[PDB]
Amino acid sequence: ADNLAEFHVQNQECDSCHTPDGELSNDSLTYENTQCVSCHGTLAEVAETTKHEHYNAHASHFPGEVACTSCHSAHEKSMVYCDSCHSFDFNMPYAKKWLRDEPTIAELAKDKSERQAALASAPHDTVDVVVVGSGGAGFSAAISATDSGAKVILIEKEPVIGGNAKLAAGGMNAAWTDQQKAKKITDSPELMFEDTMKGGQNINDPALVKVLSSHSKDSVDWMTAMGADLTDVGMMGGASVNRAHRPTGGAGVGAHVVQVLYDNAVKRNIDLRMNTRGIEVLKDDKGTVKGILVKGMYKGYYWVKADAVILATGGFAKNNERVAKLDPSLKGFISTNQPGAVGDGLDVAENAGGALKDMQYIQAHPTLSVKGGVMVTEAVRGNGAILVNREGKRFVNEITTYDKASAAILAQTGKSAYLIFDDSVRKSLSKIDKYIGLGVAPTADSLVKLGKMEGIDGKALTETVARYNSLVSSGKDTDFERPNLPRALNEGNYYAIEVTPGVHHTMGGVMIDTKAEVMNAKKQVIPGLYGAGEVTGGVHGANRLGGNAISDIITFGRLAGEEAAKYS
Ligand SMILES: Cc1cc2nc3c(=O)[nH]c(=O)nc-3n(C[C@H](O)[C@@H](O)[C@@H](O)COP(=O)(O)OP(=O)(O)OC[C@H]3O[C@@H](n4cnc5c(N)ncnc54)[C@H](O)[C@@H]3O)c2cc1C
Ligand code: HEM
Ligand code: HEM
Ligand code: HEM
Ligand code: HEM
Ligand SMILES: O=C(O)/C=C/C(=O)O
Ligand code: NA
Repeated sequence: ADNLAEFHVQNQECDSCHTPDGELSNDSLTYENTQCVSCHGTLAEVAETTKHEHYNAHASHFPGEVACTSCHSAHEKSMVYCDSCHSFDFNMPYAKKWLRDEPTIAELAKDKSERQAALASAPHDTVDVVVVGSGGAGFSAAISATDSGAKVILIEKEPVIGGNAKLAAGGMNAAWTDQQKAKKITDSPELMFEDTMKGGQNINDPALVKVLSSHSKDSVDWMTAMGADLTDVGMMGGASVNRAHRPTGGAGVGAHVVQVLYDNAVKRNIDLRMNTRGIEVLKDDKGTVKGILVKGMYKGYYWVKADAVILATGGFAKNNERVAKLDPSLKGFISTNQPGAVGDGLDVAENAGGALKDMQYIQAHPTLSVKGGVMVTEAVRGNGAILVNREGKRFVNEITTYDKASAAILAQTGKSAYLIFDDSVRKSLSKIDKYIGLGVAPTADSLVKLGKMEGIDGKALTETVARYNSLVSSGKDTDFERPNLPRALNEGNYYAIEVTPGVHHTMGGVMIDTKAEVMNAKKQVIPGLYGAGEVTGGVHGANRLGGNAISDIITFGRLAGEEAAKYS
C-alpha cells in the first residue's frame, strides 16, 4: 500500500474510520481517532507491542492524550513527531522524514481569496473569550476564564498540547510558600523580586516583576489545589535561597504541570481544538476586538465571534532566522524548543496594533547534551554537579547566569564541557535518571576510568574532585565563588554528561500592562486583546532566571483569563 488508508481499505469500508456522512468531525479528528483506538487499543495498550529497552514511540514524556493522527495520517505518508528532537531507531509504517514547513502569517496573505469568503460568512462560533496556545499560560487563562463564568474556546496549532511548557524541568519559582516552610527554607516575595531584577540586569518592567513575585505563592496554591505536587524545593542559579518548586524527589515540573492543567480543562469540558492556528484578530469600527479568524488544518478557514482574544503563543527561540537577525552570535545554534515555537503569535499581535519590546534579548541555555541534542536541566548543577573541561578542571561558577555559563563553556577546549556528579547527586534529583535512560550519562566507579572513557584528563579530574570536596566541607568556593555547595561528590559511582549551549527563551515580545492588556506603541490599551507567557516582553528583562518562566506563565495566564472574563 502507498498509504495507511489504502492499506486498511483492502479489508474495511470507508466508514470503519469515517462518520456516517463522511465529513471530518472537527480539526482535532476526534471521531476518527476514536475509531483507531476502537481497534488498536489506547496509546498505552499500543505501547506494549512496540517496546524498546530505553524508548517507545507510544509511551513518552508528553502529557495529555496524544492523538494517533498526530503521527499517523491516513491518505498520505506522515512524520514521527519525536523526530523533531531525537533520532531514535523507528520503523513507522508509511513514514516520511521530519520536515517542518509552516507558512508565516505574512505568507498566508496568499489565501486572500478564501479568507474573504470566511469573513463574509456568519461566525462559525460565538463565545465570550478565545485563548490562542495550549502551553502553560493558555491552559491557565482558559481555566481561569471558565471558572469566572466565561465561555471559552482554546486553540492549538500543533497536533499535541503543551508547547515548550511541557519540557520544563528545574522548577517553578515562588516565595514564601507552605512548601518552603516544610523544608525549613526562609524566603519572601521581596527577595524573589530583588533576585529577579538583579538577574534581568534591571531592564525588567518593575510593575510586571511585582505581579510576578506577589502572585507567586498564590499561583503555587492554585496549581496545588488543582492537583499539582510542588513539594520538592531546589536551588537554581541567581536565587538567594531554594525556591524552585517541583514534584517529589526532583521530577520535571513541566510535563506535570501541563498534565494537571489539561486534566482540569477536560473536567470543565473546555472546548479545545487541535490543528487550529490563530491567524488574524478581528476588530470592529471603533478598534475593539470582535473575534478572530483561524485556519483549521482539516476544515479550512473560519472565524469565531468573541469579546476577547488572549494570545498565549510562546516565544520564537526555534526560529533561528529571526533569532539571528536580532542576535547574530546565535546563528547556527541548535534549539531546546518544540518545532512550532517560531513567533507567529507575535506577528498576530502586531497586525492587531500591539507593540513589541525587548526583542534583542535572547537567552541560550548553557547545557544541551552534545550526544542527545536536548536540554539537561540546570537543576543537575543546583543539586551539586560541577562542570569540568577536557583538561579535567573546574572553569566557572556552575550556577552563574545563563549568559556567563554559556560563554565560559564555549571558551573551553572543543566548545564543550562535562557535567560531573556522583550517586549522591543522582539520587537527590530523579530527573537525572532520564538522562541515564537517554544514554547520555556514561558512568564508571573511578574518575580515572571515567576520564579515560570520555577523553577527560583522568588524574587531573581525580585531583579536581578531591579539591572541590574539600571546598564543600569548608563551606566556601575560593576558586570560582559558587555560593551554594550542597554535597560532596563522593558516593558510589561517577557520571559525566558532555554539554554545550543552545537557543532557549525569548525574553522580549508583545507589550502588556499589569492586567495583561496588550498595548500599542503609544501605550494605549487595545480593548479586548490580552497577552500572557513567553509571547510577552518586560517580565524577564535582559536575562531570565531559572524557574521564573513557569512562575510567569501560570500567574499571567491566570490573570489574563480573569480580566478577559470581566471585560467580558
Ligand atoms: C526544554 C525547556 C525546559 C524549560 N524549563 C523551564 C523550567 O523548569 N522553569 C522555567 O521557569 N522555564 C523553563 N523553561 C521556559 C518555559 O518552559 C516557558 O518559557 C514556556 O513554558 C512558556 O510557556 P507559554 O505558555 O508562554 O508557551 P508555550 O508553552 O511554548 O506554549 C505556547 C503554545 O502556543 C501554540 N501556538 C503558537 N502560535 C500559535 C498560533 N498562531 N496558533 C495556534 N497555536 C499557537 C504553540 O504551538 C504552543 O503550543 C523551559 C523551556 C524549555 C524549552
Ligand atoms: C486512522 C486510524 C488508524 C490508525 C492510525 C491505525 C494504525 C495502524 C497501523 C500503523 C497499522 C500497520 C500497517 C502496516 O503494517 O502496513 C495498522 C494495521 C491494522 N489496522 Fe489500523 N489504524 C487505524 C484504524 C483502524 C481501524 C478503524 C481498524 C478496524 C476496522 C483497524 C484495524 C487494523 C488491522 C486489523 C490491522 C492489521 C494488523 C492487525 O491485525 O492488527 N485500524 N493500523
Ligand atoms: C475509500 C475509503 C475512504 C474514503 C472515500 C475517504 C474519504 C476521505 C476524504 C474525502 C477525506 C478528506 C476530507 C476533507 O478534507 O474534508 C478524508 C480524510 C481522512 N480520512 Fe478518509 N476516507 C476513506 C478511508 C479512510 C480510512 C480507511 C481511514 C483510516 C484508516 C480514514 C481516515 C481519515 C483521516 C484520519 C482523515 C484526515 C486526513 C488524513 O489523515 O489523511 N479514511 N477521507
Ligand atoms: C493510540 C494511538 C496510536 C495507534 C493506534 C497507533 C498504531 C500503531 C501501530 C499498529 C503500529 C505498528 C507497530 C506494531 O504494533 O507492530 C505503530 C507503530 C508506530 N507508531 Fe503508532 N499509533 C498511535 C499513535 C502514535 C503516535 C502518537 C506516534 C508518535 C508520537 C506514533 C508513532 C509510531 C511509530 C514511530 C511507530 C513504529 C515503532 C517502532 O519502530 O518502534 N504512533 N503505531
Ligand atoms: C512522542 C514523542 C517523544 C518520545 C517517545 C521521546 C522519547 C524520549 C526518551 C526515551 C527520553 C529519555 C528519558 C525518558 O525515558 O523519558 C527523552 C528525553 C527527552 N526528550 Fe523526548 N521524546 C519525544 C519527543 C520529544 C520532543 C519533540 C522534544 C523537544 C521538543 C523532546 C525533548 C526531550 C528532553 C528535553 C529530554 C530529556 C529528559 C527530560 O527532560 O525529561 N522529546 N525523550
Ligand atoms: O531546567 C532548566 O535547566 C531550565 C530552567 C529554565 O529555563 O527556567
Ligand atoms: Na518573551
